[PDB]
Amino acid sequence: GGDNSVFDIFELTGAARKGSGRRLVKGPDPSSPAFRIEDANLIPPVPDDKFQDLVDAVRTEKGFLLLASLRQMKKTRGTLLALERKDHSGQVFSVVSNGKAGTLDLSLTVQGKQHVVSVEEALLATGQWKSITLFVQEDRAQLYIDCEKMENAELDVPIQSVFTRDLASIARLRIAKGGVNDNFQGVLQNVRFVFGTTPEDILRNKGCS
Repeated sequence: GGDNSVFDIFELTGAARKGSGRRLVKGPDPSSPAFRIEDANLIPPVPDDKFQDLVDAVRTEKGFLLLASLRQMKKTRGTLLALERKDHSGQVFSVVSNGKAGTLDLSLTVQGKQHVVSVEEALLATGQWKSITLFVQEDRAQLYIDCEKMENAELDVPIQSVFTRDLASIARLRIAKGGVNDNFQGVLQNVRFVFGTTPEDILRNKGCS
């Protein structure tokens, strides 16, 4: 894309610098840190200014590409990221690797109503490294798992419905944290939003990292 088109969430949080809530370990990418989650509550939020730039990119594109590498404990339901209200009253968006259901769940809360959909046949919690590419556009979600599998789902509302002009003033982006007892268990690496590019381009670059 153009200006501010790649957002690496762990870099933005400063998690690599701050010794709290994780252990730095190896991952598929030999050139970047990987994060074994210990206490997700202690991993800093994305700063407000950075988050508002992300929000504006999503609202502009009417969607996003989200890349992540994960090594998740079997049969666990683990939040990849969530947008949490600063008043502690709940989340407005999350992406959960649901190892209890074998799905990737996408939740949006708009106008007081929670809407959740499962991308089915997306068993990501295997105790082994997996790479995903999630492409959300309008009310459509398409998930590519490693370089072998595509699974799709339809959202009840367009993705941009949640991503408002002043969202950063009322909510924060948290990594690996969400729900009740749904913090991520395992390791994450290279959790990145990418704009102005297609899954086709990512997968040929072998973003099946």
